[PDB]
Amino acid sequence: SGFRKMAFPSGKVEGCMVQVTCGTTTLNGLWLDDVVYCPRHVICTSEDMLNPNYEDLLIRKSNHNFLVQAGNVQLRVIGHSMQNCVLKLKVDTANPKTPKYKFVRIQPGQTFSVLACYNGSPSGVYQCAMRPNFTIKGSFLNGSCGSVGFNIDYDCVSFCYMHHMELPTGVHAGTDLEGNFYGPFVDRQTAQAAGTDTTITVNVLAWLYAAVINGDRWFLNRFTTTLNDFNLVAMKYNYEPLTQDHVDILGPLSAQTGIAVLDMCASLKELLQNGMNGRTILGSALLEDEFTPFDVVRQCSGVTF
Amino acid sequence: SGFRKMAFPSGKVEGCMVQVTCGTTTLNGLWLDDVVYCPRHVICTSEDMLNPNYEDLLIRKSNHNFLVQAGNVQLRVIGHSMQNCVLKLKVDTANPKTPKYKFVRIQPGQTFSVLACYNGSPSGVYQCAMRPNFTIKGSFLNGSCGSVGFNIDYDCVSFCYMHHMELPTGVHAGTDLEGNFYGPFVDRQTAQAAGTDTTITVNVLAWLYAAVINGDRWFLNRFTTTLNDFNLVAMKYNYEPLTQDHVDILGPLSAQTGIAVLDMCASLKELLQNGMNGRTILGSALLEDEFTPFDVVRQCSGV
Ligand SMILES: *[C@](O)(C(=O)NCc1ccccc1)[C@H](C[C@@H]1CCNC1=O)NC(=O)[C@@H]1[C@H]2CCC[C@H]2CN1C(=O)c1cc2c(OC)cccc2[nH]1
Ligand SMILES: *[C@](O)(C(=O)NCc1ccccc1)[C@H](C[C@@H]1CCNC1=O)NC(=O)[C@@H]1[C@H]2CCC[C@H]2CN1C(=O)c1cc2c(OC)cccc2[nH]1
Repeated sequence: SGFRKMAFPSGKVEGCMVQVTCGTTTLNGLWLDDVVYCPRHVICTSEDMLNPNYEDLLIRKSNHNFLVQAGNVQLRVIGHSMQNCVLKLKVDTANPKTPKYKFVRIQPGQTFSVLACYNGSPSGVYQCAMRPNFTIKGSFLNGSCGSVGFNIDYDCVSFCYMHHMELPTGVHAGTDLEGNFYGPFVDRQTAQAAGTDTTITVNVLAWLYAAVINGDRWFLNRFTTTLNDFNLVAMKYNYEPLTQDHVDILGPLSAQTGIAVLDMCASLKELLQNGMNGRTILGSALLEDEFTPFDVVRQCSGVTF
Repeated sequence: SGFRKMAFPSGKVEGCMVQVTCGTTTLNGLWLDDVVYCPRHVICTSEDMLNPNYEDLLIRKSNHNFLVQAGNVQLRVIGHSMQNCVLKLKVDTANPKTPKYKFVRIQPGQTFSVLACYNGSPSGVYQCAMRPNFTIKGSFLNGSCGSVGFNIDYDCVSFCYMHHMELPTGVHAGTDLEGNFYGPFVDRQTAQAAGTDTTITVNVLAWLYAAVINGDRWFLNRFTTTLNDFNLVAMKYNYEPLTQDHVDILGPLSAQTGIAVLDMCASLKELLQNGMNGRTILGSALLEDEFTPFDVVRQCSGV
């Protein structure tokens, strides 16, 4: 037993990290088969970042302007293209450590592991949730751009995040591996604010199921609710509305405990309306919102990769 | 900026994990060069575990009683020996993925990364502190024994922990890689209590510095304290004593923030005496003690 935020084992991703340099600017890239993926702002000087025209900046670059390195070992660039905010560099060597992989675009509330890297060298791994305002509460210093976020299922690495930016509030923003930002952000040196954040309801419900599984069930009430009435009251407390997909991903936890999803919603509603009244759940006075239903199952059951 | 509990990248350790079976027991082993290290209780029946005379049980085993599997490849055992609570199985194949490594025994309050494994396959990675009472607050299920804890410095893996047991309270206990338990625990099938846990004061102070570096100062005050007066209050709240060595180790964080160590001690004293009053620090409603000064420096230097 025990409940911990847990990262996926990072080895399959470590074997894909490289560095990409254009001029004096070095950041991280992801080497899969014979392509390296990295943030397109590698082509910019610090002064270019104030108001970059990427298309015009990239026309001035050739294959021979890109230095891609696996450690000290140079991989020759043989082609380049831009896809949204990511640069794809074709290299002359297929990565022998390429895992089975997919590129996925995640939803708010989904969690992933971040492999923080500097100069192509992995430094640490931690777990993040995509917030409803499309930021993550990460830990990233100068040099971290191009670090990736991912999930593992069986043998397949699903890459979902590439790091680009730190907002003035100290939270982080980036793209999927097709280079589309999560949220309304742009890769320009401007002050950019995220929307007001909300609490990830589906994950709170997962954590209440985790509590029940562990015999901590004082908060289970005798009511139910409709999904619509729940969503309307939830929004008053700065909680996200539930989607049908949220209801579906809570299905296994509902089956395990015998507590209907909408009955758990009614329990959560009472917690929001009345508070905890000096009580705790899983040892905490705060409702946790960065464990998904999958995070609860996979950690309670011990799935490997 | 930002501050997150962060593990070392686990790839160098993943390449060393194998499965070890003896009789009805399967657990994990650590394959370095031509030796597999695992918990000695792999040899025991359920009946043996009430009072296992390990030397007497092990002399009854042959090399062929140990089945070692690395992925879908069996590794033939060609010798075996026991060092305290660790069994060493010599195999006929060198692990090509053996990293540069050391075996170290960590001190209470220090942190390490755990690669939780089942059936020789990595499941997840997380950070733990060795508690003052020599337990860890892990996440370990049936089959996790033989999972290891480690730190990485440059290219060198320092292994410090091998997993053996879950106490009645839900905390965890294990050994170093020489097979010596951390704490007063024994590898027998009994309910075992730890000593009174205490809070790792130097780590709480480090985490308060992390909070300041990340733009939160609400808990600071205009006061100072002496080291001894701080220690009197710390001990009253079941916190470990702060030594001059701890004060010195906190020097870089003090210099970075301009907050003297004993001024941060006065802030911590006030937090202990008044509580947090419904407020949080770095998203936590409680004072966090599993980040070392090094862990903080690694994420906060240059912010
Ligand atoms: C990322 O570009 C990176 O790591 N680059 C390599 C590097 C190497 C040496 C020195 C600096 C950078 C970087 C990651 C940041 C840095 C600190 N923590 C991080 O997560 N991203 C940026 O610096 C990012 C660039 C890229 C896309 C937009 C551009 C601005 N930017 C910001 O993070 C940024 C700009 C502002 C701002 O502009 C006036 C106001 C407030 C906050 C802010 N953040
Ligand atoms: C570890 O041995 C293990 O994973 N073994 C393989 C395995 C495979 C299938 C099924 C069960 C085990 C195991 C790890 C535990 C299990 C749950 N979480 C963990 O961390 N350790 C033990 O079970 C451990 C063994 C080995 C050393 C001492 C012996 C007892 N023990 C305990 O954890 C233990 C015994 C008791 C107890 O005994 C009467 C009462 C209360 C608590 C307790 N814990």
